[PDB]
Amino acid sequence: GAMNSSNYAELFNNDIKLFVDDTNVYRVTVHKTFEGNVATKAINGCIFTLNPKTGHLFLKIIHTSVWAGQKRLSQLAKWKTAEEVSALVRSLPKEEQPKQIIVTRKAMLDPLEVHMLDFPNIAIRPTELRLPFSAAMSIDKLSDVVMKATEPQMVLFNIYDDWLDRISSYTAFSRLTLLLRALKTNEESAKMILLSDPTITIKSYHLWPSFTDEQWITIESQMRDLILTEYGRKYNVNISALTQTEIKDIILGQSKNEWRKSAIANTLLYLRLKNIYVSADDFVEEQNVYVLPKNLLKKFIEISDVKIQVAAFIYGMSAKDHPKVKEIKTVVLVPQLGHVGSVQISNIPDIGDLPDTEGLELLGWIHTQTEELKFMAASEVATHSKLFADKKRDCIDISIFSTPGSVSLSAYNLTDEGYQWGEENKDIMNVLSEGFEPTFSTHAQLLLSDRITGNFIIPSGNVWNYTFMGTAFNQEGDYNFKYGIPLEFYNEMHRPV
Repeated sequence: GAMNSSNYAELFNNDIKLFVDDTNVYRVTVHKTFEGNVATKAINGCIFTLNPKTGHLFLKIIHTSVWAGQKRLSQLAKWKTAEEVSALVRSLPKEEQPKQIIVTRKAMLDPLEVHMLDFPNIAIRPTELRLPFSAAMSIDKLSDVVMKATEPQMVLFNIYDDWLDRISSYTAFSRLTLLLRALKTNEESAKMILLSDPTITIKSYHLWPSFTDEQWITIESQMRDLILTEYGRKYNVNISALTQTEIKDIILGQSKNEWRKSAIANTLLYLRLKNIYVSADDFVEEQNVYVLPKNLLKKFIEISDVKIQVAAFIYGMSAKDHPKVKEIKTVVLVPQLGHVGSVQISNIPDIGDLPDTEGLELLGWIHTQTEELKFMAASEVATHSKLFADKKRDCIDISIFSTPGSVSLSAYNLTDEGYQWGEENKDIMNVLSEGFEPTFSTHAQLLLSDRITGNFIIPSGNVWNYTFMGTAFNQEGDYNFKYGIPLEFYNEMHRPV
């Protein structure tokens, strides 16, 4: 079973996998020796070994000393790669050793297999993707250490920089392959994109410029721009006639202790409440005004996670002479399978059987996130459309962004463009947002208030976080509910036995 954009999803599950690229192993330069005579001398190379989940790059620098008088070097390069890749795997603890080792080029299959025979439960996979890992030398920081290299040496790198603090692995790898593919297409223009307004620089310990979550999107857009542009020259067919999958395919080449650590991290989320910022755009008196109880914010934060998104539904009502003042009365925590940058949410809850629900109107949904945007993220838009396209479109999106020291609330409505675009993308996941617009959503007037106080509705089963219980999570489920205090993200009732 080869790998293509079909099983592209599996790359990021909890099974260690390594990519191997050997395009950059055997390299030479047309260099003039003393006399002035021209001839190709061999220069340092490297093995592009990449764990796509954690972003760990095991770049093995291949010094030119190894090509010492060897015959037929290009043939040997494939066996010296297999040798070193094998050597690597064997040095990792049995827990860190991968399930699959995906090679970028067919010619690298056999050599690796031969050296990995005593490792049968470690598969050696080919790829029907012609990934842009060949352009790993574009990265000056890498290209440098390889040339700088004076002797054979194993150099470690993180290729996602610090992205994984904000976005998922899935989305991280996307951004990566997009960058590398751009460089592979037109290196100068690709770099020009990354290296304009020098106000945004690249840190020492980083390979990439320090863009904001908002800046990153424009960058990626400019990358797709640059890539599709020059695919509409090699085949010069009209680019604006591609279906999403085609665009996606063009870019690809078609410890119980770890648990208790992030749990502790969440016990500190409540501290971020001592500095609260509420997104204030310009508002018209024709707009509704949503007042959010501060206790409902305080608690929602406390039960949320530092990375993984936590979402819930919001209910409320109005008062005499002003239906435009929407009071949030209840937050409904529902069975959900959260991720990083997205959240799988179950259907709108059946709270009719509960008391005091009489008269409550569904205001929309509230959720947390790791990114920092002035607009609904592609994921949000997608989730919002699946939720309220048919039901109730005047629903709002209360987006909570949290970071050490402060929280940041924002309310959004979704234009008919957004709802419509959210349908034709039931589930896309990021860095391929061809059709996405920041103006898909507009600001909704939100106010926090310790002048009113709301309550919670929880699943009658008490559990709501199925992130670690994915198998026992029915999204179409017909769940029953009840009032009660919601539990923490890493509550011992949320962990797999």
